[PDB]
Amino acid sequence: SHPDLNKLLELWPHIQEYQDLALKHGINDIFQDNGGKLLQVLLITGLTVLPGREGNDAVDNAGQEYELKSINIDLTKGFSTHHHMNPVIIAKYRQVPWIFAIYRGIAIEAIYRLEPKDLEFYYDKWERKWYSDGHKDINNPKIPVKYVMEHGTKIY
Amino acid sequence: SHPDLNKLLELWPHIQEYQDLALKHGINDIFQDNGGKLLQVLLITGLTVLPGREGNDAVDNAGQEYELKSINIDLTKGFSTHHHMNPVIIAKYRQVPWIFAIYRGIAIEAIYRLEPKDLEFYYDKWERKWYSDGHKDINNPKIPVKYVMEHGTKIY
Ligand SMILES: [Mg+2]
Ligand SMILES: [Mg+2]
Repeated sequence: SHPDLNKLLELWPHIQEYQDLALKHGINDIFQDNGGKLLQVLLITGLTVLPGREGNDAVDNAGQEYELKSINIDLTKGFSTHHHMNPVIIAKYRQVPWIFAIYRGIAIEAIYRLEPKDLEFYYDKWERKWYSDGHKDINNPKIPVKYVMEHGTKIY
Repeated sequence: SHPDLNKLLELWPHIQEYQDLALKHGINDIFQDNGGKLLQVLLITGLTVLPGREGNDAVDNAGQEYELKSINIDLTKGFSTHHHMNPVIIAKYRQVPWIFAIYRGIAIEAIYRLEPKDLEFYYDKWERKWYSDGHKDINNPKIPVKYVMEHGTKIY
């Protein structure tokens, strides 16, 4: 018997509880694909995760679907969007608001929401580009956190 | 009503405390690559995880390096090894004992240990096949959970 194993005995009851709660909200393994993270935003925002692959993310009770980006303010300063961006992708992203999650570690610090118009400045640009470069795709253009803090609504 | 959120806030301090525990043992994110699972193995077992290189996965305080393998008994039933198996990789293997972590969900279920002599059976079989196949790298052969249980010393 030692210090840590006592910490595992002590803490584990709650961890199993956190996982149970994660299953109810559709997340099998909190220790895998940032499940332990995606859940905070879900619980914090009353949203529901959509299966599929990597198209539309969450959806509320009203059925309004959402796009959902996450960032670790300790490591990055812009959100990923799509490594292969063309006018079809952009055509889809301009129909649903995006939920931006800002984590510092595994802990959530803030959450903003940009409406389709609030990202328009980026859509019309990434599109005018796709043409100029000669029908060439953009490799994961990034939206600056500064941009989202100044344009979106802070939900958390 | 805010049923589940209030719950999240209730469980989080222990989750955070659990994350701190993991960092001490060189795991930056519990919600990544089974961060919260490998920890159970490290605390119960007392092993230290070796960085990306150094081949072997863990070591103890005595300096004994080990090969650490894990599986979700819910999903798979045989531990993977190496996708490019060959006499050189096998040579790497014969040198150290293997720790076998059997997970059932986000929680360990049992932990076993094999001495090279115990995997001797599988190494020879592979080496021979690598050759009789005209020098071909065996694609990730596996070890049945039934074997490690019949032949290994249960540490947990
Ligand atoms: Mg998306
Ligand atoms: Mg290997």
